[PDB]
Amino acid sequence: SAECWAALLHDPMTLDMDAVLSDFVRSTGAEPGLARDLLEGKNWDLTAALSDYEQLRQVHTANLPHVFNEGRG
Repeated sequence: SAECWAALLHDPMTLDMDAVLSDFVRSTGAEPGLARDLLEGKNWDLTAALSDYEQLRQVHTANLPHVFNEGRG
C-alpha cells in the first residue's frame, strides 16, 4: 500500500516562482511570458494556473450547439 491516500509530491517547500514558471511552460506548452502573467493573476498557485489555461483550451460545447460524438461516460 503506497501512494493510495495522496503522497504529497511535486512541491519544492511552499512556492518558488521560477519552478512554478518552468513547470507551467513544461505542463501546458505555453510561452514563459504568458506563464508569468497568468501565474501573477493566480497568486502563483501552479495547479490553479494549469487548470485555468487547459479550461480555456477545452471549450465544453461553448462554440457548437450540441457536441455529441461516440463518447464514454
